[PDB]
Amino acid sequence: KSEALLDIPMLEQYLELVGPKLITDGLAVFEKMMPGYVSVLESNLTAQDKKGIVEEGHKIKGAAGSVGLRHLQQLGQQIQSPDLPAWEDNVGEWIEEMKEEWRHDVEVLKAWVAKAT
Ligand SMILES: [Zn+2]
Repeated sequence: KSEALLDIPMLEQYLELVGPKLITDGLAVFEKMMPGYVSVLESNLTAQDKKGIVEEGHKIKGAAGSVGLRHLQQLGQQIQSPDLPAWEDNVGEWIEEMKEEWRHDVEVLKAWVAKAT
């Protein structure tokens, strides 16, 4: 769903204040960097490197939010929050979930910008 995976209001504002090119430009940079980010999370997880997990989750949180991918930003926030009581149990699922869905979320943003312009 659009309203659920994307930050629609922020996106519509950017279309007006900046235009779609810088969005599609960011998207393209996001898409090429994600593979290495997920890998790093995956590796920090298996090595039981908490600080490492939290560092990469923050990085992805920042990157996703800049392009309006609200849902991925929300996952990165959880991954970077070890004060959450269920962090220990759930961090593995959040990372896997991110792994399986990031490309899909990117395809939804792309369709939206294409329709929105
Ligand atoms: Zn998800």
